[PDB]
Amino acid sequence: KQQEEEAERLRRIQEEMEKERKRREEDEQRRRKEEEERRMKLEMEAKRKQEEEERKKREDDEKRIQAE
Repeated sequence: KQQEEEAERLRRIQEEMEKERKRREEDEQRRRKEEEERRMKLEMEAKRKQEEEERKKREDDEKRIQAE
């Protein structure tokens, strides 16, 4: 048991923690990206829904053109 030996042990522990911290950061970034992608998909669906509503309105206007 020596102070120098302890320091070496302490150094290894610090390195392991850094790797874990990096992994967490990477995971967080992935989660953020995933959330962004999901939001984009939701927005895209909304746009389609809006487009569909407009199409129905346009169709209705045409029908009353001559009573088809």
